[PDB]
Amino acid sequence: GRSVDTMALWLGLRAVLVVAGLAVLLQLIRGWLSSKSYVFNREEIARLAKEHSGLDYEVAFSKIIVELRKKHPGHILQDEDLQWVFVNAGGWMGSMCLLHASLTEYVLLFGTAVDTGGHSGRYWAEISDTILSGTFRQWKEGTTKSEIFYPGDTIVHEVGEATSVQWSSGTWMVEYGRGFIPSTLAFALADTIFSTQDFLTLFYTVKVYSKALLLEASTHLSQLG
Amino acid sequence: GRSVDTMALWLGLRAVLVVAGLAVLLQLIRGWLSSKSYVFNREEIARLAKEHSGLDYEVAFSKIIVELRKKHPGHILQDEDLQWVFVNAGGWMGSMCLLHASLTEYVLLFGTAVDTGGHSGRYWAEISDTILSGTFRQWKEGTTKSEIFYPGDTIVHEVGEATSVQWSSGTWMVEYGRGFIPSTLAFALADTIFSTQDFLTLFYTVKVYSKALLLEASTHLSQLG
Amino acid sequence: GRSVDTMALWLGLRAVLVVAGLAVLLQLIRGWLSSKSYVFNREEIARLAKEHSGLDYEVAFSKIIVELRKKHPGHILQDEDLQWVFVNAGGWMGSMCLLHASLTEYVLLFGTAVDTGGHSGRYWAEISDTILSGTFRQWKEGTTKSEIFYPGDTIVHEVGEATSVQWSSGTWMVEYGRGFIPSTLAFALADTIFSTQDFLTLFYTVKVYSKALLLEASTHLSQLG
Ligand SMILES: CC(=O)[C@H]1CC[C@H]2[C@@H]3CCC4=CC(=O)CC[C@]4(C)[C@H]3CC[C@]12C
Ligand SMILES: CC(=O)[C@H]1CC[C@H]2[C@@H]3CCC4=CC(=O)CC[C@]4(C)[C@H]3CC[C@]12C
Ligand SMILES: CC(=O)[C@H]1CC[C@H]2[C@@H]3CCC4=CC(=O)CC[C@]4(C)[C@H]3CC[C@]12C
Repeated sequence: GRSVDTMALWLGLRAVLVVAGLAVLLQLIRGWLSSKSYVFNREEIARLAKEHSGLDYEVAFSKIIVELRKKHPGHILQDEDLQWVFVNAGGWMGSMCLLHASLTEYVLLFGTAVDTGGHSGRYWAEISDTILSGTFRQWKEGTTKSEIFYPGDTIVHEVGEATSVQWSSGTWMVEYGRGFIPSTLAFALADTIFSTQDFLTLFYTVKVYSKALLLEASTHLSQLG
Repeated sequence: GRSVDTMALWLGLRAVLVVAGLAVLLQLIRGWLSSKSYVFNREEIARLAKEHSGLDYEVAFSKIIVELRKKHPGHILQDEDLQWVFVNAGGWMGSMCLLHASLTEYVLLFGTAVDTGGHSGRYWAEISDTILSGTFRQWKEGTTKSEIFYPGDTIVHEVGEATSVQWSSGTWMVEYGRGFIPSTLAFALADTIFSTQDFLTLFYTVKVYSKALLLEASTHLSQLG
Repeated sequence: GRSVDTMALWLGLRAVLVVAGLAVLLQLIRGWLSSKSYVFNREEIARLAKEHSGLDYEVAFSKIIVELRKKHPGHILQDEDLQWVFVNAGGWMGSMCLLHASLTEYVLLFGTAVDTGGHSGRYWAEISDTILSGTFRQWKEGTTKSEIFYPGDTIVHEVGEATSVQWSSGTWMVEYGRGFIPSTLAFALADTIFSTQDFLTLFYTVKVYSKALLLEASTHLSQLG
């Protein structure tokens, strides 16, 4: 009767429990043992973005791209491959311009011209965002209160951390990611597959990632000869 | 090692790339060669909605429905088949009252009593919305700035265009769509299937579409005899 | 030609129609005949939350938990099993602290530190929320206008009802659910499966539900001996 249904429900919940737990365990295993070849560091990107956060954000964009090319030649996409692509993920909607991407790092410009918010995602990568313009509200797991960050602040989304994120219209920022970057892709594409159905945006997203990987491989080949 | 994983990732990304690209190509093929039998035009609907946008939006609703019935008898649903149905799509939530729908056109009242926003969808159809009340912020692909539209303005979502859309509470509008209307359905229903699980709302949505199609077929039969 | 495509579309829409309708019918059948063993009632929970809604919401949380333990020993989770877990559902993002859960009832603290909103869900359960802090805007199906509720108000989400819900940052409330509780799970988890990909949050959610079920079974066993 009622006790039987309760027991059956508990059995099914324990099934879902062990499945989810082993998925998390495999995420931890794949991420921890993942490669860690690093061309940038988050403090360098943050300091560079904070220096230009008082400028108009598009002027800051240009100055940051020029400086990053100067300091890391062979690791930033050429002008012809720069493109604003919508990002729909975790219930929020923004847009990105990818500058660099490999198995273990990425650098991009990110922001939004609408008010939006949702789930940050949870993955084996450390993400850092330095605000050029607007506001970034972050709400961490396990708390009932959130915090608002302003131009020149850096927000660090730690490995394995989940937060709610919310951005006001006109919020633009410089983002650096470090860790097992492919493990973000399921989060990065899910709203496209299951909500927006925007397959041209998926095309753009995988296209720029593949171009960034090809650039990195080409630079590696040139550095070995 | 790391180069092997990079190459494998690039191969998988190229796979996803060609799949998405051929899906887009098939969307273009199906839409371009789709039928184009047109009973309305977007300028007619826009001018009629703009004329009544200074009225209370529900008075405007009634006056617009009466005028559309007068000008296109046999192509607007009867009072008994008018119903407000929630629409959950692309991360936003509004509601619609379908007035007309065929393979190639639709006319509906649309809006929201909550603040909401998300992805517009991308499909082979030209959508036009004339605001009776509230505000419509549109953020186009490839730009970092958005624009706000007010009562009496018409917003045109062009064929193959993707935007972010955001509406304030109390935003109501008259919508006309033209193109390959079935190709919108995947976008129109996805949040229901994968987010809200609201199967009665799905029932309502397909029910009213089928009634509008039956009306159109009946009028076609009467016009041939 | 065009008539053939119209007829085929109508046939497919009728297929989707009967599938959705029979799913709704099965929802009604399973829910109506579901068990109704009740330990709480919504008026008791609402009056207790309203009494403390003038306090700081975290003080209210503590006072409500203490009183519920005093009045229903053996039916509230111990301090060690209290945990704030994100809830991503219907396009909105909040967080919960589960206090009690069985096949037929649940009690939890719920709210959000970000501005958010979306679909309430539609299921065979009566949900009641009493606001301790913030604002709760509710937009019912079939209307073009919404209503805002304030601290001390109770909002009743009726069985089979669908609404849009919207909460401002800092909104916290005491929630009681009564009916066929498992039938909410598909709504409660869908955004996790198809949007956020946050499997650790899924792990937490099924874990606390299973602990609440085990507590209820243990109390039942002690009451029989
Ligand atoms: C804004 C945000 O949450 C970040 C976190 C991980 C980031 C993704 C990381 C992987 C990736 C690499 C690319 O080359 C395209 C952009 C994407 C898809 C990034 C888009 C923005 C994401 C989703
Ligand atoms: C508001 C909006 O984005 C529009 C764009 C395409 C529109 C859909 C077009 C197809 C359709 C026809 C119907 O008969 C029901 C409503 C729907 C499902 C429309 C709902 C509102 C949509 C989704
Ligand atoms: C806020 C809200 O919509 C409520 C309606 C039904 C509620 C769910 C009911 C079932 C359930 C029981 C649990 O033990 C964990 C929390 C959940 C998953 C509840 C989370 C909050 C929900 C989703």
